[PDB]
Amino acid sequence: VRQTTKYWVHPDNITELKLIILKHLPVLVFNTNKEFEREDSAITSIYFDNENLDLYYGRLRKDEGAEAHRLRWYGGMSTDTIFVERKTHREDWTGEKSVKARFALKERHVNDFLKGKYTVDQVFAKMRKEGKKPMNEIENLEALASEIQYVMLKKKLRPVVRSFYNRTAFQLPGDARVRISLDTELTMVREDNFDGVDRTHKNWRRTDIGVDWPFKQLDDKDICRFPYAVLEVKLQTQLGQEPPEWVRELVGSHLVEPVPKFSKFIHGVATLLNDKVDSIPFWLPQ
Ligand SMILES: [Mn+2]
Ligand code: NA
Repeated sequence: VRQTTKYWVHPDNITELKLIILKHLPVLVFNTNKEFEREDSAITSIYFDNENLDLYYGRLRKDEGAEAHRLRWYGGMSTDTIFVERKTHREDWTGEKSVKARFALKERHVNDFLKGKYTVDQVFAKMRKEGKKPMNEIENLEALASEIQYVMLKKKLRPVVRSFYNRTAFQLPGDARVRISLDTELTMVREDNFDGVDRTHKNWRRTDIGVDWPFKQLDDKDICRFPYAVLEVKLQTQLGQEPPEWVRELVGSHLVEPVPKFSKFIHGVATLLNDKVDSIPFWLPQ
């Protein structure tokens, strides 16, 4: 039985919270000399929606099967691998869950793929020729890309909001019973053209910013700098036990404020496009 919960952490409690967590878990690193640079912690996602904000309202209401679509990259602007991600809301007898699916795309193919000029077959031609990944897994990836490309074209999606943050991952590899992520420098940026300003110049992302937080070059109206860190806890507790004593104590501690349905996508749209949306998540006024 796996649970996921989200919390806001005041800047005054970030360090104290870090010290607690690191008592129990390692931090993941991705360079072999175990050294890291500022940009290594960067995660950037470009969320797509259409002008009616269909996907936003779907996610807000938690419609069954409501999709969010985002193009994400890790690290700095030299990163060439772009993950095309689809997150799907599920509900049934057992309760709720989130289903994530993605496939990887070279940056230079992104625009062409989103316009349906670069086909899914063309997208995976090199992967098939290689013969490294099993055929069925490839077929299932292709099916995902076709579904995503279809919705992007059918629903006329375009870039709407960017989320940026630095993420620390606390995790003892080979033990997913407990996984914790702390997100700082959380920022949402406008990518839409709803006020007539062609922010991306028809690219899939703005190019007038990189990962250079705090992004002082942005107009005030194009950016929301989030005051708190966001803590996410991913539990896999072996039935029928309870979560570890240190985890349960933490979440209930004054250090963190639970915000059940929090979503960077929803927060960004509602804050940045506040005059446009007709419904607002419940962590915001009305
Ligand atoms: Mn999350
Ligand atoms: Na490229």
